[PDB]
Amino acid sequence: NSRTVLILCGDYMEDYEVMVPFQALQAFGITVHTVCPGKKAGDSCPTAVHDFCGHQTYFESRGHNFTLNATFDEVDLSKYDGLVIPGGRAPEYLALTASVVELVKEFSRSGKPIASICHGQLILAAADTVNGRKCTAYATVGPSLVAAGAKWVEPITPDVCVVDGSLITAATYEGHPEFIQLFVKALGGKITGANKRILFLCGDYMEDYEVKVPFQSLQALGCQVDAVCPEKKAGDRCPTAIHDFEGDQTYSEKPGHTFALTTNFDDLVSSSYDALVIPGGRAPEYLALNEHVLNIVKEFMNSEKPVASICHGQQILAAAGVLKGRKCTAYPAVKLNVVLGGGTWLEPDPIDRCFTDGNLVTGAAWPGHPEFVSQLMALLGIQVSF
Amino acid sequence: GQQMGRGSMANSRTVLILCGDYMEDYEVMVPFQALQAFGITVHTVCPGKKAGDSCPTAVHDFCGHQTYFESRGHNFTLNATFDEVDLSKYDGLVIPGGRAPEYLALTASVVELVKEFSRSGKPIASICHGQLILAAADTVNGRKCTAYATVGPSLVAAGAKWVEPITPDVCVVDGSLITAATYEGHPEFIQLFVKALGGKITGANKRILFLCGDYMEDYEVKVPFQSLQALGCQVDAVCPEKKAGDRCPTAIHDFEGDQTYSEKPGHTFALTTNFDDLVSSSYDALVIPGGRAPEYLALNEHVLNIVKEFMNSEKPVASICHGQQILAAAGVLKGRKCTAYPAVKLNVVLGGGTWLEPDPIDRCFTDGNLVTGAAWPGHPEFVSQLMALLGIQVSF
Amino acid sequence: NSRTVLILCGDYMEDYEVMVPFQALQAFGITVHTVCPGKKAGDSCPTAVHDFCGHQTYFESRGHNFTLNATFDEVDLSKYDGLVIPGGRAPEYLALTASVVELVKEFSRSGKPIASICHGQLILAAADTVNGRKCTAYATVGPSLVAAGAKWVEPITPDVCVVDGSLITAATYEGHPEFIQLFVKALGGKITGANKRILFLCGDYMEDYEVKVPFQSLQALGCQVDAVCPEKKAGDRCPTAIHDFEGDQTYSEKPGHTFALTTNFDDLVSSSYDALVIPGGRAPEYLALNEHVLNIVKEFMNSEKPVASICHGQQILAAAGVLKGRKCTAYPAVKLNVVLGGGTWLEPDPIDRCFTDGNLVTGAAWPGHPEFVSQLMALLGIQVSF
Repeated sequence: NSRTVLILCGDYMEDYEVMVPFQALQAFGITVHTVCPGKKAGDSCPTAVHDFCGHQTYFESRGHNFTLNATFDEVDLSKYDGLVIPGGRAPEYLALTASVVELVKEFSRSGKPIASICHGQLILAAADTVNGRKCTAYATVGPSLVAAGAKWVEPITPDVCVVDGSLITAATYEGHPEFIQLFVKALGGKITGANKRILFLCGDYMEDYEVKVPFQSLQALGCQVDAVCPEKKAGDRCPTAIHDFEGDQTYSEKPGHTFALTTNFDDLVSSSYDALVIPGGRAPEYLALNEHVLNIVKEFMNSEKPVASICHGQQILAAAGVLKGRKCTAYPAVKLNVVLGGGTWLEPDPIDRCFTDGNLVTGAAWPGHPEFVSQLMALLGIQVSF
Repeated sequence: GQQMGRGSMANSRTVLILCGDYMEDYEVMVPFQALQAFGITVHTVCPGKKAGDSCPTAVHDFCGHQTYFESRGHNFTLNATFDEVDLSKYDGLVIPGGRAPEYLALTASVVELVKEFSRSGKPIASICHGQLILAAADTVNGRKCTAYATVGPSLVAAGAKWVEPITPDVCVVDGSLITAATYEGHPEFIQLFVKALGGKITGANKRILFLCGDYMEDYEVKVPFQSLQALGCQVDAVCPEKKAGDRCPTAIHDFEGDQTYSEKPGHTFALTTNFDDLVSSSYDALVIPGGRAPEYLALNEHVLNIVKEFMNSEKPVASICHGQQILAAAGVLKGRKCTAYPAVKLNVVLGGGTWLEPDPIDRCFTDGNLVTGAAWPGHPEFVSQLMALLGIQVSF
Repeated sequence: NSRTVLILCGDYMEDYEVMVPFQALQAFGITVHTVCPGKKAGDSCPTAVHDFCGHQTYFESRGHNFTLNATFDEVDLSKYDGLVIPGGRAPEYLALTASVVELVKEFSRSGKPIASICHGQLILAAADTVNGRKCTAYATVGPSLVAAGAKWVEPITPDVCVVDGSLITAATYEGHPEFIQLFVKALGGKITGANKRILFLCGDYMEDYEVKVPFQSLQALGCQVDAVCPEKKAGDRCPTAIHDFEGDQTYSEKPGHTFALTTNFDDLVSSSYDALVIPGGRAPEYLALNEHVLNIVKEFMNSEKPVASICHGQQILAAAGVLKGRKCTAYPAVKLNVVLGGGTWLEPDPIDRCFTDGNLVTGAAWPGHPEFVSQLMALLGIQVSF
């Protein structure tokens, strides 16, 4: 009934490509270990934000530091049911690290599932494990996979995934939902109950992980997931903020990935949605002022549909007056808004704790994604069974 | 550093600023330096930190999006230690905004401090997000107050008579409680606090012009400009080829361990009058911020002409840091005495001037009509010496 | 017959204005030493990237850290034939360091050549060594030079250079080609065979040094050098990336100087050039997918004309199929591409070593520009003789 999965990490792997699988898979009940050659449990890796700005290739800036939870030197490969390889700029050097090539060789000859995304596939080409195997990758990776005897599948769109028995591949983090889903299925997983429409209340400078990880995690299960922002329409984008904890008395801020909205705020019917999700960051403080944002929250809470809100997301719940006589957590500073909103505080120590009060699920910040999503799934009647 | 018990004199005051990591860089530095220029001793504390430690600050600006964006501002060095504060010694409390208030508001020792200060009745001036701490200290029930618009629901839930800020410069006073929405309200915010402190301003019916440019230093424009507006001066800012409501990007210059200063983007700065409509003889004084604008401004003939016009008629001219490149190039420093950013001693000496060593770095000097400072730490003496030339006084 | 040259460095000196002469002059056979007061050999200076973006003056971001190879305190000036002084924001504080003014004064009295660029000339004003001498500089440096008695030449375009006897000046890094050439001449050097046409295959996020250093070194020799990028015209620009080694397991990335293309990609005829150069960075991975790019590379390789590729540029050669049975080095990660493209790997140890195999020169990364450009010159019949 359970699984354990290894993620092969390195310096400047793409932030989304490690974090989404890492937390979506934990949310689904699987144990996940992260390793990097040369590093031990509790070391960190810098990450890359790869995005487009209309140049002929992607731009890069720094993402959240990513703290490993395991020690590469001590990994016993027989304890793992599958392997995940994030993209970004880590694979190109990990592909030349003898200890990584050996690990990947060994894991591939066991026949266990390997899910590899974007530049990840370079490590597979170096390990010579793709001969006669069908696979996609970031388009610039295709020549090397071709030269390694792969059956290359040109990614006609950025969300393309390929499955070839135990080999799962994707081109970019845009393919995360099908990529993760195909990997869960490869592990023997069966997903039930995912026929749900979910709405995300987004805004500018919401937190980069706190929108993308729950959004993709729920898509991977099979949910129809929509993202709205007042005054914007489908295909408009929201800048995002990366909040990290770099030793000051509060978090740091830098730009994250831009995030594509999918539907029109004015067009929305709340009745057609099964649940609401509220990312944190700096959008909730201003969304908390929009009446139509408050009306939507009031409708869900009234009708006892699941509402999941994380971190600063609870500022909109408090301002809507829907926290009265309710129990919830939030970012520690947002305890002010919870208590002032008539709510009872649940203490987020450690900061990845999440809580359920009837139809309301709350978390405190991005480390809490596994619990946040898991507890949302329980309210939605979604199960992953092995 | 300041003489730390000076505000105890009868004609003076001591004010405490409640600081924290990622407080808004203007909302700490402008009252920190304006209040000193007005003859007030100011202490700065952060919970869990001591005198001499420093706090990161946030630069909060708008850029076309639905809420502000942020980058790092100047590091701010504390001059007092939080857990040795004797509250009974302070006549006033200032609370900056930015990202510090939300966590300070959940710090028990900070809430204890604002409660205790609140029941004393002495003036509290809180700006932008600072007001979150007041909500948490429960000190606003039935009191009139404004704040950044997003601090609204909290103030209301704490029983405030909330005043939605219609424009970003809105300020509210309810007895000794003074509140502003954003730094755009600094001039009135600071004026109202000075007044609540018993301060009386005389002589401030003056017109003052700032010679601005791209990548001028962020504090060296903002601080003198808003300090002078807080006195009730009409202050205008011009840049060649730009007009009213155009903006200049600014540079944050700080010292971070290398043999010279580092540079990062600062806040954008709005010019107030057209470069070409301006009538320079209608101004009482000239101010020249530093940074990297002066080196290119020093090549503009209209800029040099305005400089010669003021020095000619012996009107007050205040220049700081690199500003003195413009003066040197204008030929107007010949036989004159001044300081500058240390590097700019080259320009001063080459311009026939006599060098006044900026030691310590916050020292400013006056030679007749000419006030000069070396860098942004010198703003208290810099605005003080310009006030004394203009006949402006703040009296307690 | 050789020459030893000193470069007077400081913190926040302009990245191009130290690196370009540092590496061109070594390529030309000259020994170059780099010093900064208060620092010893093996210490580093931060650098500034000064670029234009439509504001009324330049903007600044951080460039590559620069490692000094000599110790200021230990300089014996009678052993240097020439002196170079980079611009940026270092000269303004350098000009008030008494040991720096003394050094320049002593050097100037000897009548030996001094090349000073941009803001560099502030130190000359401070040293009072410009009275009656014809010089240019960055426009904002004019009044100081005039006040020091200079015969000022207002730079009308950013590439203006002036030579007055042993004094060579330039206004900006746009003037590097003539600036460097004039300095080589002042040292008694004679350049022969540089009447060649060279084509740089450029792209977005190519590496900042890897385009600029080889490009401007080739121009300083007298070569006509064109730069092209798919879908772009003469006058278009590419953003560049700065890759530096800052203690992580792979390089960091930050924006570099934007680079102007000189000629239209679509009109281009490959046969009208004598040689090809390919910079590294992140452009090669995407350029390797462009058919016309690969056609240009096959034409040069087939006709056996000199081809010089550095770092990641070899991704393009490899995809072109032209590394089959060839010998070459590349950025270490790029070995995957070399081997999979049928090449024989040459270990770039030390990292600044370059290799020639017939018409093909390869280097591993920017530290290798001295040998990269030296070996290209050898194939083109270009020489610098003293």
